[PDB]
Amino acid sequence: ADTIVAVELDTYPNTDIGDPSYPHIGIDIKSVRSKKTAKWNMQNGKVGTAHIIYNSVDKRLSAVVSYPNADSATVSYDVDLDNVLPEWVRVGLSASTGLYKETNTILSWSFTSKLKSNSTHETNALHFMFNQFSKDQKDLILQGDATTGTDGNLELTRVSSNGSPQGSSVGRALFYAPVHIWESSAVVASFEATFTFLIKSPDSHPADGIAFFISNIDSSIPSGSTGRLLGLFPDAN
Amino acid sequence: ADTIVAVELDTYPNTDIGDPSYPHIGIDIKSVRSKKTAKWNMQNGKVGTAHIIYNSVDKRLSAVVSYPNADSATVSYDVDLDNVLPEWVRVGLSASTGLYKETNTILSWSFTSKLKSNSTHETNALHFMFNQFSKDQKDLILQGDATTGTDGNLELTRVSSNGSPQGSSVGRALFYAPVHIWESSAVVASFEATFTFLIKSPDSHPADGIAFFISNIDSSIPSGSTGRLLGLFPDAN
Amino acid sequence: ADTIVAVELDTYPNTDIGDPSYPHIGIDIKSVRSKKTAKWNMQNGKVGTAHIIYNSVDKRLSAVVSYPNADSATVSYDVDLDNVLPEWVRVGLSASTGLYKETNTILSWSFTSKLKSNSTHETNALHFMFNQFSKDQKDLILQGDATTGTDGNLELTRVSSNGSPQGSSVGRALFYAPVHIWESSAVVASFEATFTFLIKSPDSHPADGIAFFISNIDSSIPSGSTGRLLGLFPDAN
Amino acid sequence: ADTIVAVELDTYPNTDIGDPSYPHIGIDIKSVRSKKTAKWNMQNGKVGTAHIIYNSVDKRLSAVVSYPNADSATVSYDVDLDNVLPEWVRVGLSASTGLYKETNTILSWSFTSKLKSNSTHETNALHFMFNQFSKDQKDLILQGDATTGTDGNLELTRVSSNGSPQGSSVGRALFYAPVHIWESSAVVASFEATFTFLIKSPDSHPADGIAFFISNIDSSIPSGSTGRLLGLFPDAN
Ligand SMILES: CCN(CC)c1ccc2c(c1)Oc1cc(N(CC)CC)ccc1C2c1ccccc1C(=O)OCCOCCOCCOCCn1cc(CO[C@H]2O[C@H](CO)[C@@H](O)[C@H](O)[C@@H]2O)nn1
Ligand SMILES: CCN(CC)c1ccc2c(c1)Oc1cc(N(CC)CC)ccc1C2c1ccccc1C(=O)OCCOCCOCCOCCn1cc(CO[C@H]2O[C@H](CO)[C@@H](O)[C@H](O)[C@@H]2O)nn1
Ligand SMILES: CCN(CC)c1ccc2c(c1)Oc1cc(N(CC)CC)ccc1C2c1ccccc1C(=O)OCCOCCOCCOCCn1cc(CO[C@H]2O[C@H](CO)[C@@H](O)[C@H](O)[C@@H]2O)nn1
Ligand SMILES: CCN(CC)c1ccc2c(c1)Oc1cc(N(CC)CC)ccc1C2c1ccccc1C(=O)OCCOCCOCCOCCn1cc(CO[C@H]2O[C@H](CO)[C@@H](O)[C@H](O)[C@@H]2O)nn1
Ligand SMILES: [Ca+2]
Ligand SMILES: [Ca+2]
Ligand SMILES: [Ca+2]
Ligand SMILES: [Ca+2]
Ligand SMILES: [Mn+2]
Ligand SMILES: [Mn+2]
Ligand SMILES: [Mn+2]
Ligand SMILES: [Mn+2]
Repeated sequence: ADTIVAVELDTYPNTDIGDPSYPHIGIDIKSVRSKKTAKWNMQNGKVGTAHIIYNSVDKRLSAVVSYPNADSATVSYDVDLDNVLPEWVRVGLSASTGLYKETNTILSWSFTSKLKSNSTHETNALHFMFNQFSKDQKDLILQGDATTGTDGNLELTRVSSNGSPQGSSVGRALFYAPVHIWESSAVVASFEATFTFLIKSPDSHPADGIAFFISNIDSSIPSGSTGRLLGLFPDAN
Repeated sequence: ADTIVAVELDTYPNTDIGDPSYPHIGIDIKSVRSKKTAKWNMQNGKVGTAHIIYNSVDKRLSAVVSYPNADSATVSYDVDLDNVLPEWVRVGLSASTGLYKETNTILSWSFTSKLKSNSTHETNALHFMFNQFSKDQKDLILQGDATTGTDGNLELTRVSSNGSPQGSSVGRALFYAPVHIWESSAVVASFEATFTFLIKSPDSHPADGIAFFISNIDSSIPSGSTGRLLGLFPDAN
Repeated sequence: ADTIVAVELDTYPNTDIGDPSYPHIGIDIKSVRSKKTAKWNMQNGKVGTAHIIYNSVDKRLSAVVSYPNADSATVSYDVDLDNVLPEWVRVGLSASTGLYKETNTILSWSFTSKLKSNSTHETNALHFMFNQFSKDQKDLILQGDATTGTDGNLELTRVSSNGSPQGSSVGRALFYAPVHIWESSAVVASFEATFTFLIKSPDSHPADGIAFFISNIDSSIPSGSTGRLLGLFPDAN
Repeated sequence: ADTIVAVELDTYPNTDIGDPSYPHIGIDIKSVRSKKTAKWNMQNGKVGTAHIIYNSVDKRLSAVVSYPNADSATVSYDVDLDNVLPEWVRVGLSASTGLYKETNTILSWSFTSKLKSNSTHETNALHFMFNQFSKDQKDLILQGDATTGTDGNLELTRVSSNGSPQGSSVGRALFYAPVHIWESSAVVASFEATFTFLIKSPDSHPADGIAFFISNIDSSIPSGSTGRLLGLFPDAN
């Protein structure tokens, strides 16, 4: 099974797996049961932004979700990445729907990672930025239902021709190249990621959420990981 | 008087102002008496690197100092920059010597700052990088004894023609343009800074240290701020 | 006198001083009389983009101006910068109106310069990016009529309360820090600039245009440079 | 067959297939027979730098190779990339030896590509930077003899235990992710690459050279491309 570190934008409260009773942002380290969460005032059908930061100086993973002219939602947690992830990973975005549903559209996505070795400026870096997705996006690995459309967006879960979202859907997009996220001779290892997202639901109740995740390089969608498992976890433990 | 947030590389223990009894790295918020410190195994005449990071998600200022093939020194502290600094600042490097002395040579210096407003990618950024300093470095404001040499380095305190450092010296270099470090409509405000430094002492005992600081835009060297005040503070309170 | 290198987006044909008979983009080297122009299909009231690039490998200054879903306008010219400019300069945007008028609204401005010396990676760099402008934009030097308004835009030339543009106006905006654009010991020197702009006019003929420029650091608006001289030049020579 | 665009650092004169009579740098478009060359004063056993740049504004591919404190070698050529390459490519470095030999050691490699679509800032980008290479460099595709060693370097061609270079060797290294180098809807498409290199030879005549190249994504070393074909081309046409 895979090793997952994720930040979750969770739109549907599953309280029997420890979700608080409201939509929330959370930090997940090898379990869907978040290590920390914060209340998130999710807004149905408005474009929002998420920003995930990590530095190995403070060993703290932090995230903010906001919408224009709204208060932000923020969460942070101690994370020693050398203790949780292999040296090489892939990075991605995942989303699901279950019995309830929502569009999980990504409008842009950026990532940067930097690894300063032993030496005085001996830095390796990777940066990518998608402000538009093409129909053939060859630097994305799409898993499950995820697709990139002729409209320039990344739809992580299934949406019908009339634009309405489907239940029981799960899909992911991982940057194509593996990422060196830590190295034992690194003075500073750190990364950041941002994406813009549009979650819309005809339901009164949207489900299930979108997550930015970092995984083993060979990570695939766990069987039956629709609904509350967000495409990331094989079970609710 | 000025408002100062600094990270100090303190080579000389002044225990009557709360220095621990060894060279140390520290975080200074409006006082020379560090809010936090860590033991620093300073190495006389070897090139070292310092890395300072801040993000407004976790509101944590962190720093690492290291030398190649040595263990690092690290410190972190809660810092709400909107509560400590004006919206606009200058950024700089400062150093001093007192009754004891040392070269305070800077071999390179980089900074980046980013301010994401209200909106989805509404980001302002500034980046500079000096990997060599010229004799006329017009984007640096030099204060006190600091100079840039024909050898490509920034000498913050006074060094004689034979290369030996002088006592009772204080000098600073601030990037020329003011920096927008926070804004009340910012989702994410953050910055990073790195410099490489060479501190050499013929003494058995080096003094006094080098600091990366952020100040009010009109900051100048406080009178008599040689020795333990590191060019940053008008008194020891 | 000032020393000016500039890319002009010239909306008004001044045929008596060398302008082709149509709106055009031009590369201007120490004279309002463009070294090279291309036909520019300027679009009243639509946001356009301009992109200016230079590298010392080819020593070719090029520019492209475009609108979504229209054909681009492009111009290129030999220029040895060590030949025309001082080593240190400022960069800026300029605009004017005269008898005829237009808004000269700047919605974003990015610039990046790099200067690689003698050595194998010994590169200095400056980058700044404005995706919104505040009311007190301290890292800009505003000259003449230029203001940064409540809407988050930079208005280079005077705009009335009702957003309508005014005649005989001239304004510039310069980045605060000087920029090191060449050095005799650089293996590669190079820069790019980008800005988005909104030129709108109640008139039949808009005037007079917008330019990105590079100048001696102490450059000011020459006297009598409203209208056809675009805030850049003292006369039409 | 592969489709190759490449800048060659050609240390060995193969005059019977079009080489000038001296070591040279060259711009190669779908043939080992360079479209444009310049005289290259290659220096045995000294670290050099190469810098390759392209922009779709001028559609000029240029390159400069230099050593500290020597004159630079420079070459430039018209190239419409939508004309020669597929929309998606890989990038890489290639090198070979034949009867004559040299180390083809890479100490650092940086690359940045940007593709600005239709819209006012709708830019996709990729950047990667290697200032050291590890033993398992997972984001490189190594082909032929190429290895990443214990010294932190990439050895493109076979080097013995005692650091001495071997004959009839060929190796390449490609960045793992495909790169989107052009798109019919881009206002500006552009890239730069830089690498530092150490070519050393016990021989009187070093051979055969190093190249930075761009290829179809499924490019492999053509058969029989050791020596004068630089690991890039199946024949000398
Ligand atoms: C298709 C028509 N729809 C859509 C209109 C449908 C059908 C059935 C239910 C529905 C909706 O909603 C609820 C809601 C609750 N709540 C609590 C009072 C409110 C938060 C409780 C039960 C249901 C049922 C239901 C009733 C009776 C028997 C079984 C189920 C059932 O959901 O079994 C389905 C899965 O079971 C495995 C999890 O086991 C522990 C869950 O603890 C139970 C609490 N619960 C279930 C759910 C909904 O879960 C599904 O939908 C979620 C939203 O997409 C996913 O997160 C989740 O993985 C699953 O797909 N939420 N809380
Ligand atoms: C020029 C020849 N030199 C260099 C060889 C010289 C001359 C005098 C001293 C010297 C050195 O060293 C010490 C060391 C100590 N230590 C503790 C047992 C060891 C850590 C105590 C006294 C001295 C004196 C000294 C003895 C008698 C009377 C006065 C002073 C005196 O330093 O007055 C000078 C300043 O006073 C104001 C601060 O007031 C509270 C300090 O608490 C006292 C503890 N102290 C002083 C010092 C040194 O401070 C100077 O040098 C530092 C290093 O550059 C600076 O950080 C500092 O601001 C000051 O310039 N370090 N700890
Ligand atoms: C396009 C319609 N035309 C052509 C029929 C036009 C428009 C205005 C005047 C014109 C002609 O003629 C004169 C002549 C005089 N004379 C003296 C008694 C006799 C020489 C005085 C004023 C005008 C105006 C005018 C009146 C009121 C207020 C201001 C202006 C004005 O600024 O004129 C321009 C400057 O004059 C000096 C020489 O005069 C002819 C120059 O070139 C002749 C053609 N011309 C003038 C203009 C507008 O130029 C202004 O606005 C341009 C667009 O904003 C700017 O590029 C330019 O720098 C200037 O601000 N454009 N083409
Ligand atoms: C520079 C001193 N010269 C000129 C006096 C030289 C050097 C070697 C041979 C030469 C001549 O001639 C022959 C001739 C034959 N023939 C068949 C019985 C008769 C045609 C066989 C082998 C050689 C070698 C040689 C012997 C042992 C092992 C390998 C080689 C070798 O690879 O030759 C090269 C390929 O042959 C095919 C045609 O033959 C002449 C081609 O062009 C003639 C001039 N030439 C050859 C070479 C070295 O070329 C190799 O090394 C270069 C540098 O590494 C590579 O660029 C090239 O791809 C090849 O790997 N350079 N110029
Ligand atoms: Ca949930
Ligand atoms: Ca001290
Ligand atoms: Ca004109
Ligand atoms: Ca050759
Ligand atoms: Mn949750
Ligand atoms: Mn201290
Ligand atoms: Mn003109
Ligand atoms: Mn050749």
